[PDB]
Amino acid sequence: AGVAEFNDKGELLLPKNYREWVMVGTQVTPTEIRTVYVDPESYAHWKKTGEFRDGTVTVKELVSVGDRKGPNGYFMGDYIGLEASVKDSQRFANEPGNWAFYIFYVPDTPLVAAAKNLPTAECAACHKENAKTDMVFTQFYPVLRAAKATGESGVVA
Amino acid sequence: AGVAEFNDKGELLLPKNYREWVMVGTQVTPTEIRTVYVDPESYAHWKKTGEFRDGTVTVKELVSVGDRKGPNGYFMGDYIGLEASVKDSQRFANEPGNWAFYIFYVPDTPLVAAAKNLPTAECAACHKENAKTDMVFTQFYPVLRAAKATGESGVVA
Ligand code: HEC
Ligand code: HEC
Repeated sequence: AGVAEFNDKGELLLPKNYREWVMVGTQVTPTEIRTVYVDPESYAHWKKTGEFRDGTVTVKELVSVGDRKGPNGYFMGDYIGLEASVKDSQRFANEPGNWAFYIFYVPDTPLVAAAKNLPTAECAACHKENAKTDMVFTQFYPVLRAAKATGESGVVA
Repeated sequence: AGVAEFNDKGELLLPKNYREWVMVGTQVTPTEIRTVYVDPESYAHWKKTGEFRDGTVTVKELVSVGDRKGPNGYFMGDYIGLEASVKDSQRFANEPGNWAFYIFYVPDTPLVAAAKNLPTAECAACHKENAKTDMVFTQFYPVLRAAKATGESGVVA
C-alpha cells in the first residue's frame, strides 16, 4: 500500500521527510529548478524490476534559482512549490494508470496540509500522453535508468 | 568512523549506492549539472546538531545537460565525473579541517576504483577559504539549511 498517508476525506497529506527519499532527476527551466524524488521502498522495487510498484509516491519540488559568482553558477534558492503523484490500483481504480496528481503549493496558491487529487485535463493527460514509463518522465531521470539497466545506485569501477 | 571505506594503502574506495544518500543541493554551470550528496547518518547528525560529524562523507556527481523541448528545459544527461570529501579527525589529523578530497573521474581522467587524497592547493584551499561551514559550501545547499534551522527534511504546513 506504500508510504502515502490520506486523511478521512481521502486527501493526500504532505509527505514527511521526502528530501530524504531518492532524488531521481533534477531539471532546470530557462528561472526554476525542479528536484524529483521517489520514496525509498518504491525505488528499491524499481531497482529489482524496472517497474513502479502499487503504492509508489513521487514528489516534485520547485525552487527559484540563486546566482553564484566565483570563487560562476546557479544553485537552488528558495522553495516555491511542491507537487506529488501517487500510484494505487485500489484507491485510484478509475484514474489513468491508477495515478493521482496533487499540488501542495505553487507560486501563490498557498500551502495546504492536505491536497485533493486533480482533474485529468490538468495533470494526468500530459503525463499519460508524453511520459516514457507508466506516467512518470523517466526519459529525464538518469538515476532510474542506471538503477533499472544495471541495478546500481552509483558509478561502479 | 562513518561510511567511508579505504583499501590497504589508504585510498578511498568508490562509495557504494551514494545516489541513495541525501541530496543536499544541485548546481548548474552556464553546460554541467552537479548533484551533492551527504551520507544518511551524517545527514541525521546534521539535523540534530548543525555540525558535520567525524566520518562525514560528501559526494559531488557531475553530469552533462540534456535539452527538453515540450510538451522547454534542461535535465541531467550523461554522468561525466565524481568527486568526494571525507572528514576524519584521526585518519586526516594533518589536513585542514581534517577533510580529505578525491577525484574518482572527470572529463578524461579515467575512473579509478580507489582514489588518493589530493594536495591542499588543488582542493582544500578553495574550500577552506570560501565554504560557509567547515569546508562544505552549505551557503548553496538549502536541504541542509532547512534541516539545521528547523529539523525538517521537507516543507511542513
Ligand atoms: C514532472 C512532474 C512530476 C515528477 C514525476 C513524474 O511524473 O515525472 C510530478 C509528480 C508532476 N510533474 Fe508534471 N511533468 C511534466 C514533465 C515533462 C516533467 C519532467 C520534466 C521537468 O520537470 O522539467 C514533469 C509535464 C507536465 C505537463 C505538460 C504540459 C503538465 C500539464 C503537467 N506535467 C502537470 C502536472 C500536474 C498538474 C498541476 C502535477 C501535479 C504534476 N504535473 C506533477
Ligand atoms: C563543491 C564540491 C563538493 C560538494 C561538497 C562541498 O564541500 O560543498 C565536493 C565534495 C568537492 N567540491 Fe569543490 N566546490 C567549490 C564550490 C563553490 C562548490 C559548490 C558550488 C558548485 O558545485 O557549483 C564545490 C569550489 C571549489 C574550488 C574553487 C576554485 C576548487 C579549486 C575546488 N572546489 C576543488 C575541488 C576538488 C579538487 C579536485 C575536489 C575533490 C572538490 N573540490 C570536491
